[PDB]
Amino acid sequence: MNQQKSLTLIVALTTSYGIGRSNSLPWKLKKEISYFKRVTSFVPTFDSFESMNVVLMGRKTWESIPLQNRPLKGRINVVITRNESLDLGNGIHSAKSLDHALELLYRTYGSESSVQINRIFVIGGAQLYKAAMDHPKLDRIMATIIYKDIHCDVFFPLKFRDKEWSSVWKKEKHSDLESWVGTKVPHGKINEDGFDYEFEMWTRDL
Ligand SMILES: NC(=O)C1=CN([C@@H]2O[C@H](COP(=O)(O)OP(=O)(O)OC[C@H]3O[C@@H](n4cnc5c(N)ncnc54)[C@H](OP(=O)(O)O)[C@@H]3O)[C@@H](O)[C@H]2O)C=CC1
Ligand SMILES: CC(C)c1ccc(N(C)c2cnc3nc(N)nc(N)c3c2)cc1
Repeated sequence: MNQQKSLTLIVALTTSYGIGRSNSLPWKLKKEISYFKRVTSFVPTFDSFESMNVVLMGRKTWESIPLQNRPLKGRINVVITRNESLDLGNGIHSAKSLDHALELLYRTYGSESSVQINRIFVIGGAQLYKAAMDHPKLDRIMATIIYKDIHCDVFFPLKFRDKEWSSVWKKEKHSDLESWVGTKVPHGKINEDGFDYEFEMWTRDL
């Protein structure tokens, strides 16, 4: 009663795998954040009485969220840290690993609990994304590719869009992205702040 859901990773990255700078995001793309919130919050209409998605994030990512914005609303948040702890929040869940977070979640939101888990997302940062990529239950990446080599200081840890990984990681058709996300999703390049980005979905067989 532990390995019955697959994990999905969601990330916005440049073409050089850049994800962050100065402990935040090195762009401010309101439509991209709005895509993030929709994908991570979407629960099919039949289920959205009692079901919620989960966002799993590293301690530095938790600290990068503006104070007045965390925990991230309408999702079950869990912060991963090896220091139990001082953290903070709000009744905020924490765990010392991805698997400890899963155990915590299945124990807390058990078959009887009023709130039920729908999908579980890993939402960053690089260190946690590294652990997610090694996890046997991770099978899907929702990537926003940012077509600009923006200066970054933190990078996505595995070059999953590169030739060396292309027998393992496959890019899905846009209709399949829409069907998974449950809504119409812009197709191809969007321009905001004078650079182009686009939404992709990649999968790995379990
Ligand atoms: N999509 C995007 O573009 C995203 C970008 N970001 C960016 O990423 C940067 C944050 O990345 P990063 O510095 O790698 O930080 P993380 O958010 O991965 O925080 C790392 C910390 O979280 C804990 N942690 C992470 N992985 C594990 C693990 N497997 N087991 C136990 N503890 C773990 C540790 O906490 P402790 O030290 O407490 O033990 C570690 O010090 C920021 O710039 C942020 O803006 C973040 C999310 C999305
Ligand atoms: C605007 C506030 C609520 C906010 C601040 C930071 C973030 N982060 C960490 C963030 C922001 N955008 C993101 N975009 C994608 N595609 N994927 C991610 N994992 C991602 C993560 C999200 C929301």
